[PDB]
Amino acid sequence: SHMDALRYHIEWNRVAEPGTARPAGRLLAVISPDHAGAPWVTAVLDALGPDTVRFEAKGTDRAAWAAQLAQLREDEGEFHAVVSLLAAAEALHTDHGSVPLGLAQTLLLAQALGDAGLTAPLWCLTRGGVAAGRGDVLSSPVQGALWGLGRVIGLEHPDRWGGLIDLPETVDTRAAARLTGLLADAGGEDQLAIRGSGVLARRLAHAAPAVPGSGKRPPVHGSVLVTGGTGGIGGRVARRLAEQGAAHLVLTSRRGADAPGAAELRAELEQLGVRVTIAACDAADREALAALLAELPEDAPLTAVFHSAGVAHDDAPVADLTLGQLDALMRAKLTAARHLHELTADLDLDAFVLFSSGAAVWGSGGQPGYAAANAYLDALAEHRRSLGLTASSVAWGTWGEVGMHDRLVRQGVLAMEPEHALGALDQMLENDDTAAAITLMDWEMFAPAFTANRPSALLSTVPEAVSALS
Ligand SMILES: NC(=O)C1=CN([C@@H]2O[C@H](COP(=O)(O)OP(=O)(O)OC[C@H]3O[C@@H](n4cnc5c(N)ncnc54)[C@H](OP(=O)(O)O)[C@@H]3O)[C@@H](O)[C@H]2O)C=CC1
Repeated sequence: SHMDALRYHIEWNRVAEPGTARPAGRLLAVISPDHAGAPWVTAVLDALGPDTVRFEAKGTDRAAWAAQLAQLREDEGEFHAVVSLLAAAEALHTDHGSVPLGLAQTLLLAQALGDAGLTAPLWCLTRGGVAAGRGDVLSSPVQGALWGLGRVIGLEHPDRWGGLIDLPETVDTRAAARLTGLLADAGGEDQLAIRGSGVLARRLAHAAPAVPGSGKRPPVHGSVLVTGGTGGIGGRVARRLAEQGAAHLVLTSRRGADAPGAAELRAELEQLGVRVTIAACDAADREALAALLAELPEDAPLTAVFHSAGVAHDDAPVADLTLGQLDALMRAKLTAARHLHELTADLDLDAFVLFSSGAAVWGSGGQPGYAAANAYLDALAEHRRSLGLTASSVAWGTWGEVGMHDRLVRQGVLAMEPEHALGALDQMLENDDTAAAITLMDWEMFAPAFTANRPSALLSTVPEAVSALS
């Protein structure tokens, strides 16, 4: 339908076995020195071999790394590639409590490589940051955030970007040869997962047309929490839920009952019959969330979460983004969603819906922070599935009418009518799909623009993008 035509999903398809020769020139491996002990880090360093130059990226100091890298580059001449193992640093940064250290260090590595004039393509490796292949388990949502950042590095610095590669749990010599072969020549691919069966690469496809009933979505009832529920998209979601008979809607935001439009929204929802609670509740404050959940009465237990809290403002190009700007974009996404997961994992929820963005699914220049933050959401929904919990992630394109533009519409990410976007969301929930993008695209505008500087294997599975590029 029209609503079906907004839904896309990510799939992973088999690509060519790589060649057998390792790279001719010298690799530079980047290690986070406090987080260099995971088995897959050892296995990758052993696969790169002992002639690989090693750089320990200590702390988060862009100017000190630029000077260290410039010396390496002077002494070695041109590297074949830079292979980052920084993703193994999952612990939170000591000064930026919503930023995984390896995410901070990956940003600063991309920055310092540019500053020093190292031009060799940067490859960011992860372990468990994607769910690729039937049955695969996304074990690290934190490393999954890195993929959101990496895709935006590829759009802002295409000439010095290699790609992303997720490693299996056991990096055997077949996996190792796949890795070193890809580093020699990746066949134009740049979003790759090495698995036992072969190498897979990431693809965007139209989602299957809706099948009513197929997901056995239970009737909306009980208490439903909508973070960011006082307005834009969260408010429209709340209205849909009230139309569909919710008993009690708990709407939160930092401003709560003081939010713009909040009183009008409460009155409109109440006219439908729904009990409304509005709370001023920072979604990343764990104690406030717990207090809100403790207030729910016996007769209206929590049945669903819709996580719409978030900001996109105060992002910046990769070359300029600060760790304090990245912490502020992460906080309502990573920190808040981690708390929502931890405090509801035992409640047997009917839905746990995380609102992501096209910035995280395909990438948007100028939005590295927002891409990382929303890629963490997508990765958490797949991780939660592996635990047997419900979860979904919905990556929006551009909304019309309400919510958070001119650049994006000009690049062919067109504004959706709210009712069509909401009806596409309902199709995803009735199917019980784990992940989708819901976006109106003009592919004839989007594909040539998005690929002007480097090809995108991601879009090869969208026939409208192939036709635009013909
Ligand atoms: N509009 C669009 O085209 C798209 C939207 N999205 C995503 O959908 C979600 C909703 O966006 P939209 O409605 O358009 O944006 P709005 O700015 O209209 O709504 C976002 C809301 O989140 C609340 N919020 C922000 N930070 C926090 C926080 N730390 N704790 C609790 N609430 C917070 C805001 O209220 P307060 O400031 O009072 O906290 C507001 O209620 C966002 O997560 C966004 O990333 C994704 C793609 C596209």
